[PDB]
Amino acid sequence: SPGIWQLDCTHLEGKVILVAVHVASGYIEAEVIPAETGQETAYFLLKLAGRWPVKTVHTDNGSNFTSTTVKAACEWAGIKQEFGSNKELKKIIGQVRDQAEHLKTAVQMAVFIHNKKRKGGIGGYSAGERIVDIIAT
Amino acid sequence: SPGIWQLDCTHLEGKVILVAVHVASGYIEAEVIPAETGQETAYFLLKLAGRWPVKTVHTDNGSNFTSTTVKAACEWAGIKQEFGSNKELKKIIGQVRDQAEHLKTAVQMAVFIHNKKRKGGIGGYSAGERIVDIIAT
Ligand SMILES: Cc1ccc2oc(C#Cc3cccc(C(=O)O)c3)c(CC(=O)O)c2c1
Ligand SMILES: Cc1ccc2oc(C#Cc3cccc(C(=O)O)c3)c(CC(=O)O)c2c1
Repeated sequence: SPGIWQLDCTHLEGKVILVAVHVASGYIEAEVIPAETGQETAYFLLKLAGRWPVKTVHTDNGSNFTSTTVKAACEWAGIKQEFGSNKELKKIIGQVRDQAEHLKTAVQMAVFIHNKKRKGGIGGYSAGERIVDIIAT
Repeated sequence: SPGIWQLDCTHLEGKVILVAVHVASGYIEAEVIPAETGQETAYFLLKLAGRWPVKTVHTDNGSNFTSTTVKAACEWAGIKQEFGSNKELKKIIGQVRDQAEHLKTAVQMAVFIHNKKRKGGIGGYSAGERIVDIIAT
């Protein structure tokens, strides 16, 4: 559906990367949070939903179900939190890592290349075009 | 054009709000930066360009032309920086300000409502639909 996302956390250089995947497009947004805090996750979701239709977020564990601020964010923005690979991100992060002082910069460079690039280098739509194409329809 | 943005800074409770406007849609993204630093502006632009086609950014003063990191961001992402109202944002910020501890949260609530809402309350497209509609074409 046009509003279905997947939310997962990954780890690099002792910091936390929050990753949202639009499941139908493979479009990603990500942020480095100082710790695995609710506030930061609530803030990330509010930003995401102001930008894209975000109707249902799927997570794989209990963490997001125990944050009072994530719950208030879900309600304010009208996001259903439901219970129940894309770390080629980390390969791209290694390719750029030394073009950037900060990890957060290298993550955003990785997200930029993930979203802009064509599948297998050539022809048809990038993840960033697919999400616009899906939402346009 | 589909890739034309406007970048301006505004101020509230002694902090800096970075605002990008997609000129053809009125779609906005914004962030509270600790100070009016280049790094923060470079980071904001890199994030923006990974999400939308960003071809030309117009600013009204010299500040962005004297940051080495904004310059490296422009080059990395392929953004032309060119020299040469939407603070109904601040009215919406006042309406939500007390639904949020942090200013950054109230800004994102304001951006969410700016982008989601219909012009004069009823009918035809929001700023968020317009930018997708323009980029789809
Ligand atoms: C209803 C709703 C929706 C979204 C939200 O995001 C936040 C937050 C946050 C945040 C992010 C990074 C750093 C820090 C810091 O203090 O260092 C805070 C809130 C909490 C509030 O503002 O009431 C919130 C609430
Ligand atoms: C080529 C290019 C493109 C985009 C970029 O963004 C940054 C940055 C930053 C930033 C934001 C918030 C907080 C802080 C902090 O240290 O407290 C830093 C850079 C600098 C680097 O990473 O080399 C950069 C470079």
